[PDB]
Amino acid sequence: MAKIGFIGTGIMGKPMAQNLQKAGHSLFLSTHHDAAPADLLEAGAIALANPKEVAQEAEFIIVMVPDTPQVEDVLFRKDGIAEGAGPNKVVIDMSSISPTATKGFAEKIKATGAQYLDAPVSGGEVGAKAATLSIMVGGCPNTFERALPLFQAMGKNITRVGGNGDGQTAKVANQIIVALNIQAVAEALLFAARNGADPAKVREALMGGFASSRILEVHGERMVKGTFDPGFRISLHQKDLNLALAGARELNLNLPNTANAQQVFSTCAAIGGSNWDHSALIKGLEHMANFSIRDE
Amino acid sequence: HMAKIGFIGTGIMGKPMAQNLQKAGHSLFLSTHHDAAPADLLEAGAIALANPKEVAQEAEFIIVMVPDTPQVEDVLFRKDGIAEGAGPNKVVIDMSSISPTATKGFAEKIKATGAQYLDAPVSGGEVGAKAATLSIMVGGCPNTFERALPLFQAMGKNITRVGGNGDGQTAKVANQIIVALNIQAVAEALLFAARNGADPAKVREALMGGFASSRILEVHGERMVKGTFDPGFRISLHQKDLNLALAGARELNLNLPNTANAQQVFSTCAAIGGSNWDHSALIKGLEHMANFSIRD
Amino acid sequence: QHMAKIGFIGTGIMGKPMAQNLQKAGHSLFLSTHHDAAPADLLEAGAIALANPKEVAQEAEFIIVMVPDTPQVEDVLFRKDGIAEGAGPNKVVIDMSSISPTATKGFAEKIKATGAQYLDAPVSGGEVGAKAATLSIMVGGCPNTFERALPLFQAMGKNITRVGGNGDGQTAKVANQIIVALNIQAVAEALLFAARNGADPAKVREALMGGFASSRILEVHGERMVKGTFDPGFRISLHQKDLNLALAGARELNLNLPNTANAQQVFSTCAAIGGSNWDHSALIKGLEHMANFSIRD
Amino acid sequence: MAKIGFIGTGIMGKPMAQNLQKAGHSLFLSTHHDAAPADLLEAGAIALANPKEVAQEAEFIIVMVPDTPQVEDVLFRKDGIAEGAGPNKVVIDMSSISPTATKGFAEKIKATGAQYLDAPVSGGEVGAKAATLSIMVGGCPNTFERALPLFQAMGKNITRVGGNGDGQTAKVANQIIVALNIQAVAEALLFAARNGADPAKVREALMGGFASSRILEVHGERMVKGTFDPGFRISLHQKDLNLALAGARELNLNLPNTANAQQVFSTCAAIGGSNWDHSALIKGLEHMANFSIRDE
Repeated sequence: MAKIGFIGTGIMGKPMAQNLQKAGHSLFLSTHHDAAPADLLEAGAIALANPKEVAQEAEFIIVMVPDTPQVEDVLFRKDGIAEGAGPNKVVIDMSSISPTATKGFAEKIKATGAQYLDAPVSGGEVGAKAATLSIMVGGCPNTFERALPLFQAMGKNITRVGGNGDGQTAKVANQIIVALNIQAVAEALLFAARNGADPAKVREALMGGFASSRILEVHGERMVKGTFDPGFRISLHQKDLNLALAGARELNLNLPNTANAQQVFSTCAAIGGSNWDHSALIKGLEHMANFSIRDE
Repeated sequence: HMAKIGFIGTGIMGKPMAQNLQKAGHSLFLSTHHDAAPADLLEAGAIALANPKEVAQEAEFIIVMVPDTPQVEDVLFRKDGIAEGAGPNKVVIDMSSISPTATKGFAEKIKATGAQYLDAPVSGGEVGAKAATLSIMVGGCPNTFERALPLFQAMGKNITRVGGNGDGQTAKVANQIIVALNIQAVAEALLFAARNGADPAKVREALMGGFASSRILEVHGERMVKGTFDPGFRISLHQKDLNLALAGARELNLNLPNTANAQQVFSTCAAIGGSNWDHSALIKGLEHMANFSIRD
Repeated sequence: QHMAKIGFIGTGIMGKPMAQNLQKAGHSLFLSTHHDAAPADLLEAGAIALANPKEVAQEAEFIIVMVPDTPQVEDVLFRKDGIAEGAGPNKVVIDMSSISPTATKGFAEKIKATGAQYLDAPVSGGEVGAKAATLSIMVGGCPNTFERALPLFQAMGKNITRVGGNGDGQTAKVANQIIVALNIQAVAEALLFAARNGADPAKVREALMGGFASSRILEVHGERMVKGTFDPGFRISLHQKDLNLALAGARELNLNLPNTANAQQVFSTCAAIGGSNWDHSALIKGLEHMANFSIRD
Repeated sequence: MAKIGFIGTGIMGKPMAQNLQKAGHSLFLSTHHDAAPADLLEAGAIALANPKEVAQEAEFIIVMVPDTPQVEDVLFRKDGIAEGAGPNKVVIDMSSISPTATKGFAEKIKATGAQYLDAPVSGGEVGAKAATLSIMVGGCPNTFERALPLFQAMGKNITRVGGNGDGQTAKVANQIIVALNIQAVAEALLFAARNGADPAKVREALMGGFASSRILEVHGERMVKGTFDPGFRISLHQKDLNLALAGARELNLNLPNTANAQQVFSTCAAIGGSNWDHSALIKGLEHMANFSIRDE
């Protein structure tokens, strides 16, 4: 049982802190920008002026913020995790940000004597509260062992991908497969329905062969049923595809399907679908075909 | 003497599919109009005739297995073809993977003779045809499907009726859109992972638990990591299958940007000497486009 | 100059004005009545009708074929009593249809076996250019055969160039069509970007015209895109057919042409929203549908 | 005639400032990062410690820096242009940066009482030295007319496209047409060469019709001749194409050819072409086709 700080107690963070206290850890919070939550402060938490103090007191310091700029700010701001990080302390970045930026952040955090782990989460609020998130970690094996039990308190599909920057690279690779697999099922079902066939029967038939995937089971069904209520919003997927495309431009990769998927997501947003589930990519292609795979 | 079945197309898959029907106790009838009857089929009891018509005149079911749309139109409606021998209670089953639109026209001409039609394209190659583990997607009349169901059970495993005539071919094309795009998705993500310094085997291992999980990630992903691209499903074949998809898209006004680009990447693979490579080798096209291999 | 005996197989939308300009220049026309009646105007102006393309070839020094598709070219060339049957030494067979460059090379070899010469002279400019003799003609063939037929090309067009080699005229036509479709798309994506950002597309076009972004497409199609003037000059269906030929060649010859591949998918959007018979400038309408935002009011 | 500050006296800024000095203007420089060029001081330019001081002195302050955050810095940094600017002063951003960032910078500078003009330039070191740059200006018509004699000293094709942000918007739109017209010629000449035609004769034939453009005339000849020495570097077009793609993601635009052009530029950089002239995009397509349009 260790002292744990958590910068970013929001939709996926507050829940994550909860399943950590639950495990028997003392959580420390920061009030430099936002106010300390109710179900955390009461269930055992200590409010602090800045993330530095939080880092100064806690052993493991976890960060969960929206994008790359927010990770850099909470880390190296005056009175930030860095100023309070020192030997035998471990910064765990659980946000999904630039892998290249991550490697530079890990290097600056090590200059204080502290260690760094990039542990982006693949799961969503269905894993955040239910403590069943997927976690991909980048860092040294010694440090990963220390934070290994902490991850178990918030998720189950935990993996060490490699050195610092490899956890963020793994999350981005997953996001490329997820977005492209959604587009693969979307294009195939639009073709099927344009040719007069029933997308649901094609899905059934295809789910038995090499077309089988978790995306065909879950998102394929949603595309046929028209259940596009948000679980993973298009905007969040636009942000993740932008990380992959910035990385590809920085490292000279020609990834044409990832590039196209981003433009299809833009059509979805142009028709009011920024807050639809990523499965709603079909409605962009449908708009692009002036034809729906659904009687609507 | 279970059923009298004819079979025009006894090649790399036709012959094993015909041998498997003979194992099930069926009476085979072959045409010698163009090619000589195989020795293993003749020794096992097949009866050779001159034209597909005599085959259709003798047999209750007539299976066709030829490489593309023009050869299906030929065996059906040439002089002394299947149509000129077809009639009431005879079932013409096209097992070729051809144009779903041309299929609809073929079916109506076969129904005009009093005969029934089933478009039942297969997925599984020579390995699945020999082992009778083929995926059969069927378009046609429900009674006609139930009549032919014990015959499909002797040549395949995952057998499903998708809908009316043409819907079987339509499901086959849709299957090939997903497989190709799923391969490109695994390839693009694994190229991005290796280019960012991560081990592509550990990224694949990590992604296989969550939403990015697929049969393509499991099988074709290993091929991309270990470098085993010896032909199983030639890129040349997938190019033909993707052309069927893109022709249908041009005819029915579909904007399918990822299918369109997959064909281009395949052309890069052929340009570098890979027409006969397994489709998993699509990665090598992207690797050539990035001047970077995820191996060696 | 030399007034030649010229046969013309294909008196349709493009052939008839083309055949009318050859007669204006002083040439003697020979038509075939094997499939169609000889146009009353072509006959009134001095044309002679013969029963089939063989008789036309036997009588004329040059034989032109202006037909829509590749099968029709093959038909009039090698059918019974076709052009090849009437062809021989000192006779020139000129295909001015736009068809496959790979099929063209084959037709020229079978035509030259007779001892006749073959030229592939696909044209660009449409009915109005054929009627105005302003068509651009890209020719593949022997330099001596090209100079022998140059006065005729000059009676039907203006920008006449020998690309050099049978098939190279059709190949140039396809390359011309790749550039026209992609230059339309480039102007369209740029003007959409400009208008979406609040800028006036007309002022952006004006600024861009005096620079490296300058093109005949930015000047003509760019104006159409800003004004909403998309009545067909050149239908999108026609350009889809042309891009299909380029994409067939890319697949056969192992070329990765992503922008040509994409422009065909965007043409499919325009058709899906009822635009098969719009001018190709209306590609912007497809991108506008994709952005759910029009660059016009 | 006027007092002019110039932040950014480099490959293009120095010849631009030299040309303004040539017109009888008083130049003011900043030494806060780099030493004020000797050639400028030797002609009457006054070196000051920071851009705040420069703005206090001059009536016009021109900024010529590489990207958006550099403009952001020289403007709103401590001792930057803003906290030295005020009524009757004109701030002119001659850099090629984000139109979105530009609109936000314009409103902050106008709050100082000063006026703002976004005046991006087209041309290289050659056009900057020869005063033949194309200038696209976004701002108030009076403010534009005031800077107009200054613009005429540095360039030839000057046009006011609209209010603030529109000059940068017109520059980004110009870079979309340039990169896409380069890809149009490269794709067409590759197709022609692969079919056996001489790219040179094709260009000659296409220059008299509707396919004719300044890119076919200049870059077309470079692609045919193999003259790919730096005029405009691909790295720089890559930066400009990213401004278009960021704006498309921000305003929900599906621009598939602009998106693909960036991918082709990354292939060019993977084969060592970041510093080639953007005409060398053909080398990427040639790699992707394993075939050159020139005699190797």
